[PDB]
Amino acid sequence: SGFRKMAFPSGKVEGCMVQVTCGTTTLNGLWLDDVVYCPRHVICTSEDMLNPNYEDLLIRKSNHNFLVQAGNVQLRVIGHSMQNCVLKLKVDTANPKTPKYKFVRIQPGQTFSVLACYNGSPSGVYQCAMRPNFTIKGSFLNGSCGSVGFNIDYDCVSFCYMHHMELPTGVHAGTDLEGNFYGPFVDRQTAQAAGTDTTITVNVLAWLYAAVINGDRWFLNRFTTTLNDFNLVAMKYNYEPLTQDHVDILGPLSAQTGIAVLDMCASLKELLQNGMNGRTILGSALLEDEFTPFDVVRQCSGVTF
Amino acid sequence: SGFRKMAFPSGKVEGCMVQVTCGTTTLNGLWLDDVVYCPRHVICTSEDMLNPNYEDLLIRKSNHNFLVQAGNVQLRVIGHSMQNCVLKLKVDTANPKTPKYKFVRIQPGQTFSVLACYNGSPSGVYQCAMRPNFTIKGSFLNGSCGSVGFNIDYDCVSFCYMHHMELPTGVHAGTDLEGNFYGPFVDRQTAQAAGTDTTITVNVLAWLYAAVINGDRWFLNRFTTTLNDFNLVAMKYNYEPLTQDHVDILGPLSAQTGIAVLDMCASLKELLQNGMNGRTILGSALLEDEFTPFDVVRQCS
Ligand SMILES: *[C@@]1(O)C(=O)Nc2c(Cl)ccc(Cl)c21
Ligand SMILES: *[C@@]1(O)C(=O)Nc2c(Cl)ccc(Cl)c21
Ligand SMILES: *[C@@]1(O)C(=O)Nc2c(Cl)ccc(Cl)c21
Ligand SMILES: [Mg+2]
Repeated sequence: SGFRKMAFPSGKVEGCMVQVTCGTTTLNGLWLDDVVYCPRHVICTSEDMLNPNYEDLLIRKSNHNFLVQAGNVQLRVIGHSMQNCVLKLKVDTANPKTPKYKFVRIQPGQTFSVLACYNGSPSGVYQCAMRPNFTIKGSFLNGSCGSVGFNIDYDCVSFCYMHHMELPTGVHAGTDLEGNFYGPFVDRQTAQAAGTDTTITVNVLAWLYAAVINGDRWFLNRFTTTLNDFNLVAMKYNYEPLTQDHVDILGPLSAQTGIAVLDMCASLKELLQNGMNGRTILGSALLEDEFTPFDVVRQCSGVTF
Repeated sequence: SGFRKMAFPSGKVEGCMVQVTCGTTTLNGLWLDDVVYCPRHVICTSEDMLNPNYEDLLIRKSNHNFLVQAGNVQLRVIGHSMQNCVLKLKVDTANPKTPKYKFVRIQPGQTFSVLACYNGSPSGVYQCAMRPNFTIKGSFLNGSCGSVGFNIDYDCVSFCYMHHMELPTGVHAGTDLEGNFYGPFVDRQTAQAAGTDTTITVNVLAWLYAAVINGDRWFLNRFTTTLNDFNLVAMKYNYEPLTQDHVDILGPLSAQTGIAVLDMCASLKELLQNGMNGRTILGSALLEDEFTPFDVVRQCS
């Protein structure tokens, strides 16, 4: 037993990380097949914030202006093209370590692992959730631009995130691997801010089920509630609405523990109203919302990659 | 910025994980060069859980009684030996993915990453710490024995933990990679209880220094303390004694922030007295004790 914030094994992604340099800007790239993906802002300069058209700035770069290093090996760039906010650098060598992979886009509340890198070199791996305000709570590290987020299915890596920028509140923002931003952000050199965030209710419920599976039962009570009654509580406490689909997804955990979801909602209601009264849940004095229902099941049932 | 416990990238260890079977027992092994390391209790039967005589069990075994599977490849076992509580199986192939590595025995308060594995296949990676009572608070299901803990400072993997068992309180016990248990535990299923656990004081202080570097000062106060008065108070909250070694180790973070180590001790004393009153430090409502002074510089706080 035990319950830890757990990332996917990062090996398959480590073999894909490269260093990309343009001028004085070095950041990370993702090498898959014969293409290196990185934030398109790698080419951006003080001088050219005065341009509405990235494609104008990019077409003036030569292939040789991009220095791409894969460990000790220089990778020769043979083409460059923009894909929304991601730059695609065609190179002359396919990555022999390319895993089975797909590009997927995730929803707020879903979780993934980030392999934090610095100048092409993997540094750390951590698990996180896409916040309702579409930011990621990331590391002390800087220089992590171009690091990616992913899930692993079987042997297939689903890449869902690339880190583009840090926001002044200490959270980060980025895109899917097709260059579409998560959230109301741009990658231009302008000051931006995270919107007010909310708590991921269905994930808190999942984690309360995890606690119960691990023997932490003190917060359970005899009562149940309604979706409507509870959602009035959620709104008061800056929690996301709970939907019927959330209820359905928690089905397996309700069946395994004998605690129906609206029974657990009554527990959560009382925790929000009355606090934890100096107690902890799975060693935390805060209600944890970065474990999905799927995460809890996977960790309490032993799935491997 | 934000604060996250990060684990080390696990790929270098993934390439070493194999499956070891003896009889009807399957657990994980670590394949380095031409040796596979695993817990010696893989040779135990249902009758050997309380008073196993490992030497007697092992003398009755042949190389071919150990099935070692690396991915879909069966490895050929060509010898075996026991070193303390680890079995070492010599195989006919050096692991081509062997990283640069060493075996290190760690002390309480040290952190490391764990690569949880089942049937030789890695499942997940997380960060943890050797508690003062020589247990670790991991996440381990049946079949995770032989999973390892490690650090990777500078390209070299330092293996520091191999998982052997779960104690009745839901915490975990294991050995170094020379097969010596951390703490007083033995690989027997007789009653053994973990010492009462305590908070790792030097790590809490390191994390309070990180909070300051990250911009948060709300918990500082105007006081200082002697080292002995600090320890007299903090023992009352089941905090580990703070030593002069710990004070010396906090020297760099002290110099960086301009907050003297014993001044930060005074601030911790008041936090234990007051609680947090609805406030968080680096996102937590409890004082974090699994981030070492060294961990703050590996993130370059
Ligand atoms: C980048 O900031 C820059 O210097 N110019 C530019 C344009 Cl034209 C479009 C997008 C971006 Cl991120 C940049
Ligand atoms: C990121 O490494 C990058 O390419 N640029 C940048 C800036 Cl300007 C600030 C912070 C980070 Cl993490 C990055
Ligand atoms: C460990 O994998 C092992 O060899 N046996 C065992 C049992 Cl019986 C319970 C839990 C674990 Cl992690 C293990
Ligand atoms: Mg109830």
